[PDB]
Formats: sequence, C-alpha cells, structure tokens
Amino acid sequence: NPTYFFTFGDAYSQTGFSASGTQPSASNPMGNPDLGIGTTTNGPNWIGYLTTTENASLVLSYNLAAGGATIDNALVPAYPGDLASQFRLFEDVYADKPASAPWSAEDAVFGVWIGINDIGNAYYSTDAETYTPKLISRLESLVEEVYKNGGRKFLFLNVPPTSRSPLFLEQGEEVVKQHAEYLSVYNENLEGMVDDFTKKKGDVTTVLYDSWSFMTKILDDPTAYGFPDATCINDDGTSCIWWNNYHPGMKYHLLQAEDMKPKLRKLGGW
Repeated sequence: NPTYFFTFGDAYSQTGFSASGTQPSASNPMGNPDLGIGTTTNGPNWIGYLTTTENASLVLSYNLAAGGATIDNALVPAYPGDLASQFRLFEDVYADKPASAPWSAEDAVFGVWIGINDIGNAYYSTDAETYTPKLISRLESLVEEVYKNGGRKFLFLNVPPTSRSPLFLEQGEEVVKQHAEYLSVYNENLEGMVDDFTKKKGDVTTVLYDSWSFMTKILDDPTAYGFPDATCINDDGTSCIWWNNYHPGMKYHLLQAEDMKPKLRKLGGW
C-alpha cells in the first residue's frame, strides 16, 4: 500500500525525473534516475531521503521539480518549467489516476517547495507586501487544481535563508537584508495561505515545514552539525553546507529530511 508522493519545486528539489522514464515501483521508488542522480547536492536530496531513508512504509516519488523554477512566468518569469508547467505535467500524466499511479485521497501526498527563485528575482524590484500575495494566490490556485483532482494531503516547505547563500553574501550585507526582509513577508503570507486553505476546505491534511528556521539554526551554529563554517562551498556535498554558491549539499538535505520525518507522520509515509 504505497504513498504516492508528487513533488513540485525548483533546483532544491530537482532530480531529473522524466514522466517517460522508468516509473516508480516498490523495487524502484524514485522511478528515474537512480537515487542520488540529478540533484544539486552531490547525492540524494530531501525527496530521495524522505522516499528511501526516512520512509515508514512504501513511498513512490514522482518528482516534477525543475531547476530555476518560479511559480508562474506570468508573474516572476525565469525558465519554461515553472511551477504552473509542473502542475500541467501532473494534469497531463497523473491527475487522472492511471494504472501506473492509481492514487487516491488517502494515499497521495503533494509536496511543494517554491519561492526561492521568485524572491531571488523580484526582491528589489517589487513591493513584498502587495506583490507576494499575488505569488501566493497563484500558488493557491495551482493547489486547487490538484484538490479538484481529489488530492487532500499537502506538504508545503517555506523558503530557506538563501539570503545567506554565498551567492547573496557576495552582493553585500544590505542586499542580504533586503532579500531576507522580502523573503520573510513571502513566508508569512505562505503560512497564512496554508492555514486559510486548510480551514476553508476542512477535509485536507496539511503540513507547513519551516525550512527557514531549520537551516537558520545550522547557519548560526554550523559546527554543532559537523560543518566547519556557514559559508564554505564543497561539491562533495558533505564538507560544507553549500554544494555550490546557491544550493546546499546532501548532508544538509539529509539533516532536513531527518528533521522533517516526525512532522510528516500525519501525511502517511513517515
């Protein structure tokens, strides 16, 4: 009795899963590519860890996340595979519960980690208080498409402190601050939307995972987590928090998946 874990997001979540590649099964829960390929971590990412390491029962991962994605290119644009396009791929291939993914309300979990790129691209050019409600409203309307398909279990990750990635640190402390302040408003509005959606529907099980606070704890005390500092980069994915200037490594992702596990029990696969 599997949990069907459909995920949507950006490079913090990408694995290179193709809808025409090998599909998930009990012997191969990621489907494609192999566990530990296709990420920005040098190994598994949080989804691979949640599916194969932190799972309490069989989890099948259908990971539609794409590098560089924003929520909708009609708002903050970047790459063709925005969140809207990932929801369209879901609608095209899995929404109708095909034999390859015969999911139901009781066994499907929809995970969304989006906003890093919307904020990264719009923090200095838009007003957070008036603009981030538009981003969040568009996220909500995409979630509503899955709800209309019969989805009832949802996992939302807030935006982590990319303000303190080496990429942003190099732009100066006032840019880190401008970005961080915008990000905080986005995360507040995300929480409000998740709360409002949960209450309005009444029949959904939702988890808002505060990645921001978790990563912030590690950035503030890196050596307590086995990292020598909060700024070094190492593409082995484990010597430093950062695998490259803007993406954390597999060690961070494992620590996050481990932190997530207890909070995901109510979703069925953990």
